[PDB]
Amino acid sequence: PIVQQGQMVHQAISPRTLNAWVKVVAEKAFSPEVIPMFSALSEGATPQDLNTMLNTVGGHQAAMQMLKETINEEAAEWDRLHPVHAGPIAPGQMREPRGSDIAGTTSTLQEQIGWMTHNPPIPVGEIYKRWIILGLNKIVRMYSPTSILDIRQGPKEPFRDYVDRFYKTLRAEQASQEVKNWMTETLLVQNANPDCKTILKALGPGATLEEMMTACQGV
Amino acid sequence: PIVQQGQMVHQAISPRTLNAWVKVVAEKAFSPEVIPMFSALSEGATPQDLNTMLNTVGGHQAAMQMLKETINEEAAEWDRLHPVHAGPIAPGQMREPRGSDIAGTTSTLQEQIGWMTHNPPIPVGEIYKRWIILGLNKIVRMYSPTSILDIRQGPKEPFRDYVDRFYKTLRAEQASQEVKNWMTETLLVQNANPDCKTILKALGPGATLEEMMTACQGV
Amino acid sequence: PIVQQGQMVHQAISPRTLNAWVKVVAEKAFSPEVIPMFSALSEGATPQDLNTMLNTVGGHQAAMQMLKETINEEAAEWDRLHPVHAGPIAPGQMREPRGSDIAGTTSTLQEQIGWMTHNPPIPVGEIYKRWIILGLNKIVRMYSPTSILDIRQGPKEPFRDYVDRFYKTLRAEQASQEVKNWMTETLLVQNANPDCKTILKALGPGATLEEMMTACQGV
Amino acid sequence: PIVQQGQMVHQAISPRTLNAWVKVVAEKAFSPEVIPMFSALSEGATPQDLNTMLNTVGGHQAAMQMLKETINEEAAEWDRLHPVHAGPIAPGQMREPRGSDIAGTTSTLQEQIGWMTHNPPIPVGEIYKRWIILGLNKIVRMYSPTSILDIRQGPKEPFRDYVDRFYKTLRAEQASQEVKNWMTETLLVQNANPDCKTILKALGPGATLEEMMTACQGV
Amino acid sequence: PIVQQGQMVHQAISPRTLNAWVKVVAEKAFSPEVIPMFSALSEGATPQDLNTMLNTVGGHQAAMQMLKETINEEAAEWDRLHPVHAGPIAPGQMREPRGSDIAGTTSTLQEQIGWMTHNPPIPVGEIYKRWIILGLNKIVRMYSPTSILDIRQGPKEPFRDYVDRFYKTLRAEQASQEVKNWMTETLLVQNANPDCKTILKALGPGATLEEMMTACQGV
Amino acid sequence: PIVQQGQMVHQAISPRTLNAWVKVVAEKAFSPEVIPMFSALSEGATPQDLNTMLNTVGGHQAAMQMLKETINEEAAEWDRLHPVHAGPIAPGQMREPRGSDIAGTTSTLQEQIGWMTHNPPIPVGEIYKRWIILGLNKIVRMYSPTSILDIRQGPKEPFRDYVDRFYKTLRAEQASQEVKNWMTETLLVQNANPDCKTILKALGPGATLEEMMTACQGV
Ligand SMILES: [Cl-]
Ligand SMILES: [Cl-]
Ligand SMILES: [Cl-]
Ligand SMILES: [Cl-]
Ligand SMILES: [Cl-]
Ligand SMILES: [Cl-]
Ligand SMILES: [Cl-]
Ligand SMILES: [Cl-]
Ligand SMILES: [Cl-]
Ligand SMILES: [Cl-]
Ligand SMILES: [Cl-]
Ligand SMILES: [Cl-]
Ligand SMILES: [Cl-]
Ligand SMILES: [Cl-]
Ligand SMILES: [Cl-]
Ligand SMILES: [Cl-]
Ligand SMILES: [Cl-]
Ligand SMILES: [Cl-]
Ligand SMILES: [Cl-]
Ligand SMILES: [Cl-]
Ligand SMILES: [Cl-]
Ligand SMILES: [Cl-]
Ligand SMILES: [Cl-]
Ligand SMILES: [Cl-]
Ligand SMILES: [Cl-]
Ligand SMILES: [Cl-]
Ligand SMILES: [Cl-]
Ligand SMILES: [Cl-]
Ligand SMILES: [Cl-]
Ligand SMILES: [Cl-]
Ligand SMILES: [Cl-]
Ligand SMILES: [Cl-]
Ligand SMILES: [Cl-]
Ligand SMILES: [Cl-]
Ligand SMILES: [Cl-]
Ligand SMILES: [Cl-]
Repeated sequence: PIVQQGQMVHQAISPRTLNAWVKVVAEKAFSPEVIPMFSALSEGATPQDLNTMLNTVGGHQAAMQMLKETINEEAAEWDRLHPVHAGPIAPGQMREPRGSDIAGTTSTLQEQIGWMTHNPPIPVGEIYKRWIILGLNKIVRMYSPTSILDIRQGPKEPFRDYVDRFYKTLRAEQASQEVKNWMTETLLVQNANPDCKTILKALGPGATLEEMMTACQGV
Repeated sequence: PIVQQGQMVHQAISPRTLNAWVKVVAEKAFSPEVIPMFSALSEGATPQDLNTMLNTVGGHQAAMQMLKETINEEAAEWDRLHPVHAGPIAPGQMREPRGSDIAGTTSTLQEQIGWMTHNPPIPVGEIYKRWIILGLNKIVRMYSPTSILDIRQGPKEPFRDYVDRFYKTLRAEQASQEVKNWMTETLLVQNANPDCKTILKALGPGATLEEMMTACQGV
Repeated sequence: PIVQQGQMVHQAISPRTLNAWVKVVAEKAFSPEVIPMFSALSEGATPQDLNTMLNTVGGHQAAMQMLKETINEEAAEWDRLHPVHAGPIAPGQMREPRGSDIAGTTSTLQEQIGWMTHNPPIPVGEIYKRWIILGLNKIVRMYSPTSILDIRQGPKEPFRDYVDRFYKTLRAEQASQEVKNWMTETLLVQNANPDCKTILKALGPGATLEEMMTACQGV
Repeated sequence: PIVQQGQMVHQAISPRTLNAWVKVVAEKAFSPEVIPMFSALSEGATPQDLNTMLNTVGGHQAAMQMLKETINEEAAEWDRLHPVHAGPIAPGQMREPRGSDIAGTTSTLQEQIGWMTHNPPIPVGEIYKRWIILGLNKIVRMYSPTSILDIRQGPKEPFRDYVDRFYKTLRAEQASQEVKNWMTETLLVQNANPDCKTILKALGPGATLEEMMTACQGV
Repeated sequence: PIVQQGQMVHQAISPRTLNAWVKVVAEKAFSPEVIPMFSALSEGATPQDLNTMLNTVGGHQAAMQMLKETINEEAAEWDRLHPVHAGPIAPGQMREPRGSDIAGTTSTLQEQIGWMTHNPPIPVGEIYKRWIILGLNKIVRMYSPTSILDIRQGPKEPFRDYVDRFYKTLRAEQASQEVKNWMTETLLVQNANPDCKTILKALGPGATLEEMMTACQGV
Repeated sequence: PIVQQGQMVHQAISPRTLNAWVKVVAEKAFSPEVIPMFSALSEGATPQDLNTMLNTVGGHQAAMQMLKETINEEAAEWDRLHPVHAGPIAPGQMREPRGSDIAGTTSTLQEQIGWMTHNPPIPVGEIYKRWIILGLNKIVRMYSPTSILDIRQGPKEPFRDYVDRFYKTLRAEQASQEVKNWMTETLLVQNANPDCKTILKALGPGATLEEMMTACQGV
């Protein structure tokens, strides 16, 4: 990656960053929290470091292939929006990146460093990471085994566990924020057990989650 | 985070900081000592690092949602107290942060660095951490299974263990310091077993905890 | 290795880089993901560091000997393409590297540093790593126990597992990218079980992997 | 903490310093060797780092409360010896610390850094650590289960084990150095078993511990 | 060791370098791969660091004594080839090292640093490491339990395992490279089982190891 | 410790140096290899760091007390050889250290840094470490359970194991180097089993250990 005196300098990906990413992939598969962890382990990463993290994953090659196809889609869109201009690269300049250059497959490390350190900067690492996180979200949604409509509180289930399952599945839903606002507004109280449901209905339409869980505590 | 020559510089969150936070969350849930540990693992953290630490938590999504609602409350209050002034941002200045900018959801990393390194500084990281610690305290209080009024010394319980339970629950109470002074002043001696209670009454109203535990040692 | 102020400086290979490489070799043998991991653990490595990583491998001496022979082939080709010019090395210059100099067996550490830090640079470390990765690919292909033509979906096998095996073996194939495009275009749908095969045929010749796996999900 | 070019600079407490302190507290309770370890893990620590180390301790809240009371005693004494002078803080100066400022509860991190880096320095971190180590010594003495007068050599106990127990308990005694000189001068030879006691009496009043243990070796 | 701005600076040997060397010695005894690992863990090491690594080895004191005798032989030879010149050391110079000075037993750390940082340099660390690696090779050869003449393929043994044993023992042989070329040229095909031996004879005298192992794959 | 631009700077003792020293003390007691490890973990250490390493040792308080007495002996001798001169310390100078100042009990950290960084330097850390290593050698010799005169080869014992035990005990002897030369010259061949003893007698008085162990290999 590249780390900030003021100047930005490049260093290799660390052994325990590699081992941490491999470990979390091997242990957690494609649970939603893997996406921030990835984004955490790839701060300021070049496309070479991102390809390094993706390639060190053994197994799950169906999901990794889907990730390849998503990356290729975003690269093709970048090529459509950024048409290349023919002409020799002048002294004191650098060529404009293509879709495959941001993906790190047709660009050297020195070119990526040059794009990322220029003023103004061309952040190929954050663009590539954006595409990767897009594909990862597609995979997390695709591998989720539950739907938010099926989360229903059991007759003896404590309210805290029901809310845990509900917002876990809701985190795996990854629909828009307004759709999630509606899901929280309707399904959570709607799909509670009769007692807790009655009490939550008695709370009112503008109750917070803290008040809702406090109301059904001893229940 | 940002680390201090004199100049403050930015670096990525470390792999063992991430793994340490994930580990302590997975092992200790929401015991009070998790709050300082968090504050320890996020020294000089940007809002991006704080969101990184919060998002890498799998499970406990009810508590994390309550934390989201608390953060949104504090952000709305910040917006109420700091009304934004319309006008183009002049060369040599930066826009004033909104509530969602301090929360890191509507501000880039460069903007957070700029606010945090300016003279005078706008410490968005410590404000956001303040809100987060507020919500975490709400969660710790909400998930505490015991009340300080129910802590009573057993007939054969050593005094040290009773004081341990008492001040553990008292730490989970998180009422004001004067209320805790009164709780220590009344309940501790009041709820001891008859023998130790008699001896502590014989000590006097101004005895220290060291003297109280010394008095009921062999007892 | 050599790490980037701007100037490139040299430091020793780290203990946990060594232990990480030894560990991944001992645990994963010659699975394809070992090649990027290697390339990850040897960023900016000198030929001395690469020889260090190769020599610390105990066992697998057949594969390591094959790697030696591949390295010698690439070195002989480098000598054929780069004939050495006789003459004394002038003050302010350095000799041009031979095949064995890039392989680190006839060149000192100071010579490798000098080649790698000169302007223009002679990247002996990346050339040697290129040869090493070539031989490693030969070994990975040679030790693969399965062929892509034998990957067939079971009558009760979920489609995701079948695609996992398919693209794992395909990753071990390491034929050209167009040949792999044809393999994906023909064998994947061709070798599915009758039900999923019928549905995929109904999808159309231009369906993505995401659409194909979505179609055979409940199936 | 603050680490030494010449200038003293501040950095956050490290994850493995935190985990090391938490681990040693969880494993060793309040054995005497915990006090140097603490002092080792808090070299150059600010009051914020010391409060961080104390607050991350879960359980043992009786001892931690006693530590709070000791710290408050030392702070009150500091306030008695250092009366505050009223007046506005002049440009180029900083206010003088109170007892609670050294304890880190009423002083910001910037104020602690300013006191610790000024010439002449006001070492609030070493003063606070001094108070903390005082309270920790009180706790170690209070939780010691044995008294030095009860350490007596068994009829078949090797002399080395007896001396081990003796100086362990003596380390837990923490009386003045002259009192410990007398304890070593009298009890050690006095409380040995009859044979070893006779031989040590035959050694003479000025024998070293090496000579004493050599004399009762084969015995 | 000493690590490279440009200037070479000295630092202490790291705890995990020590623990790594102790661990690999305790686990792998004197397998050939211990020699590169050693050379890896002692890059740029002073004679003091090398003596540190050798002295921390508990047990195997026969091999360590043999290593002492080899080091003394090489030191005596260095003294024979480099006779010392009598005379006072002039201001701006340093004495020439003896055999025991390179071995670190009669030279201080400052003298070793001075020799290693001078221009032109006297690399006492690499000379001492050269002697140490010589003795280590003698020990590895002496503790090898097998001879290359006894490696014979079993009637049901896969060819890959036979080549593994063959080149393992060959690595333990450590004869000259031409002798090893002859051993590979004769014994490998000569000592294979009848079927594989017939096929390898049918391959021809100029076949690579890759072709030889490919020929006897299904066999 | 203090680490070398050129200038020597001070930093705190590291958590894994502490944990490494505590671990090796807990696992290996007082085997000879603990002394170099100690000397390895305390390179450039101040007297405060050395006292830190000694004080963190729990248990073995008999040996630690003997170490205290040895340190006090060496300090008293230093005071006898270096009489203190009365007079005020002039501006631009520092007081000369006493025995207890080198031991770190009557000198602050700043005084130790000042002595260690002055030109010419007063290396109080290496003097204190010298005394500590002296006492540690006394303890290692005192706790050795075997004498070199009792090491005798068994009738079926391989020669390598016998030499291992012999030089282990010899390392624990710690007599002068000429006495050890005589012990190797006489006892090793003298105390071998009859067969190996006959063969070694047939070797001659000037045989190396390599030749001696080679002679009794198959025997
Ligand atoms: Cl995996
Ligand atoms: Cl370009
Ligand atoms: Cl662009
Ligand atoms: Cl963009
Ligand atoms: Cl509940
Ligand atoms: Cl569920
Ligand atoms: Cl969790
Ligand atoms: Cl702005
Ligand atoms: Cl503001
Ligand atoms: Cl503010
Ligand atoms: Cl008690
Ligand atoms: Cl309780
Ligand atoms: Cl292996
Ligand atoms: Cl040259
Ligand atoms: Cl060239
Ligand atoms: Cl090239
Ligand atoms: Cl499926
Ligand atoms: Cl398969
Ligand atoms: Cl604890
Ligand atoms: Cl002030
Ligand atoms: Cl003051
Ligand atoms: Cl003071
Ligand atoms: Cl004894
Ligand atoms: Cl006891
Ligand atoms: Cl060992
Ligand atoms: Cl000299
Ligand atoms: Cl020389
Ligand atoms: Cl030389
Ligand atoms: Cl085979
Ligand atoms: Cl074998
Ligand atoms: Cl111990
Ligand atoms: Cl002074
Ligand atoms: Cl002196
Ligand atoms: Cl001296
Ligand atoms: Cl033997
Ligand atoms: Cl023995």
